[PDB]
This record gives sequence, C-alpha cells and structure tokens, in this order.
Amino acid sequence: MAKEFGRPQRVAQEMQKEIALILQREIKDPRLGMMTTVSGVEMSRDLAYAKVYVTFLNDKDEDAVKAGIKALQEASGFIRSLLGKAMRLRIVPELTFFYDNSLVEGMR
Repeated sequence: MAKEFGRPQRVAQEMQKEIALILQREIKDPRLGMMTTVSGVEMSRDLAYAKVYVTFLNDKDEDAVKAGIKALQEASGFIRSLLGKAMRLRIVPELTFFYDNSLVEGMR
C-alpha cells in the first residue's frame, strides 16, 4: 500500500488498502480485541481467483482462535461479497481468506 505506478502493483495496492481496510473494518477486529494484519495479498483477474492473507493474534486463545476464525469463516462469503459490492466490480474472483494466526506458527 504505497506504490503509485502504472504497473500491476499500483492497482494491487489500492486494492490491498481497500481490502485491508474492509478486512480491518468490516471484519471483527474490535470484536476480537485485537488488530489483524495483511502480510499477503493475491488478486488474479486473469480468470476469477484471488488469495488474501490475514494474520491475527487470536492464537492467544485457542477458543477465540477456533471460534473467532469460525466467525471469519462464516463471514467469508460476506467479506468477499461485501468487497465486490463495496468495490462494485465484476471480476468477483475467488478471493479466498487465509487466516495465518500464531496458532499455526506461534510467530504470527
């Protein structure tokens, strides 16, 4: 989020910031009394598939990590649909939501 160019990086940024926001706003950040991060972003419009990364500190509690993630899982199609609509687009690529917490690395 800081690449104002004509390359595929610029758009990737604007989108990363837009998704990062809706990913930190539309998401349950305040509900998890924790701040999430986006140490990964992938947008493939060549067909209709994307892959976004989100790291949380839910690891702190396996209960909040399991349940929490469960909430992020159910709100999956919600974030994806909320995005497409939020950005009124069409590509509506399979932008999956990868949750990389500290419960799968311990350093997230």
